[PDB]
Amino acid sequence: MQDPYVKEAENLKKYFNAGHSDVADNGTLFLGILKNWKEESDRKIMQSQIVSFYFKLFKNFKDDQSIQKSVETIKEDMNVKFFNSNKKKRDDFEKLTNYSVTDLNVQRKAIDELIQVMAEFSTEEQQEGPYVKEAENLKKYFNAGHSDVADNGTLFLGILKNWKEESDRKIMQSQIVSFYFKLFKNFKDDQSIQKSVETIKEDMNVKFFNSNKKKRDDFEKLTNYSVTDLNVQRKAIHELIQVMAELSQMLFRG
Amino acid sequence: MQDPYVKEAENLKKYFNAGHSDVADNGTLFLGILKNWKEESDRKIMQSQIVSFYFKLFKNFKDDQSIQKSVETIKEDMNVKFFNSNKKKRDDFEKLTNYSVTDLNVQRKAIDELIQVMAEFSTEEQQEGPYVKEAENLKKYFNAGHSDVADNGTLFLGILKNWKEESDRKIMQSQIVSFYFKLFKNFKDDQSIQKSVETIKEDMNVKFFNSNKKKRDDFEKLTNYSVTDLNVQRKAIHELIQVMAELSPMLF
Repeated sequence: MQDPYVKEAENLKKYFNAGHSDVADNGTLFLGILKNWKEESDRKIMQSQIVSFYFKLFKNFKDDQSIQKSVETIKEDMNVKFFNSNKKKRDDFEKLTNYSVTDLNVQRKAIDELIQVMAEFSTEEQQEGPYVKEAENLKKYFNAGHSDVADNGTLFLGILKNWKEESDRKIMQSQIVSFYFKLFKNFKDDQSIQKSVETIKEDMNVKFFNSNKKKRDDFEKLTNYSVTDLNVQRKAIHELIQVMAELSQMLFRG
Repeated sequence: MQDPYVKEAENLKKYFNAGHSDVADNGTLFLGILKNWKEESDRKIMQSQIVSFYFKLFKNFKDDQSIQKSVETIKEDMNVKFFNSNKKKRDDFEKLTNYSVTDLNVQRKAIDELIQVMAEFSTEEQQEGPYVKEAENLKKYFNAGHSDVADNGTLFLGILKNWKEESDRKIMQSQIVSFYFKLFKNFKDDQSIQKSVETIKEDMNVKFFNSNKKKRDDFEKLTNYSVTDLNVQRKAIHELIQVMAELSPMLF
């Protein structure tokens, strides 16, 4: 498509001076990584990250009067193109991108479902073996068996059952994986559990990316871009239009 | 002092269009809250937060070529004015603002030192009673009594000792309390420990702010501003100069 979003996206570009030089340097943020992937299931893994990225960015502009309107327009158009007008999807997505990685309850509930989430990645058949031993250690280290964690509603498993198409599952999985990696990163120092973490991490890296390293790299590269870096924001605003496409006297207003 | 940075701060103000209207609305971010406080000890509590805020904000500009230089200039000058050229201080401050609230290890080590941190709080007269029972529950719930938590030195205790002046201790305490409130926020839902948290949370609110509600509100109002909001950033860049002026001074 190409009609409403393009005008607003153009306004954004000038508001942040996204067309300058400083931003036209240091390679691209998203476009490049988007090219290395043609399979649809793949692009969704990357796109899911890029969309959640922009939504985070847009949320910082929601109050700016001069640009707000353009943002709501781009935001909704994106919402339609990406989720294909499926509200139930956009909802589960947002529900995933909004869980707090810090809430002690959420952390424990995540660790609980870890093993079943680990199983659901297998687009077909992908054994038990290793990880399960470590995932079991986690489940007890955090008491993820108690009624505090095993009470009402699930974090991931439920949202995961609502989606059978692969392309779809990838969108949700992309978020669930980036979530776990962010969680594991907080345990990296804890002696009692670190080993198990690396093991779970690595095994998850294999199952989800199908041992493809270039993919796991491009994935991590996306999840590590800082949403706060002024430079990153501008270069993001820059590429917005092209990203919307393949998804089918200084700065700030004079 | 008032000469170098002022030039840079002016650059900032224009780079972000901070003298516009949209930013000159919704009151003020810092200036207002800064006026409500004249005692030095108090202003430090507020300033500690305002400075940590600006440092967080400057960090997002470090790469921007057009404005970076100005930032380093303002950053340094601010470092001088606020800590009064005392490096050991600025270091301990930054060491405090940089601890990760998420690191499972840091959380546990913090929970351990909680009680002692609670003590050294009052300017002098301190007792027990209330919180201590809950803080104890905390220490066990997180196994903060284990031998491995009291490792690699201390998070707060150590830094709290290097400082005896009140004005100073506040700068460090402001951050330590904002840290614990952030940490406690991650426990609000945990049924088994929630209650104890509210108790410790409140009692801490009392001892640090001395039951002064307007103070606690202005503190929380500072800690909660989002560093990411484009509007807030721009408003903060505007008030930069004035703000610089008033600176002189079982689970596991």
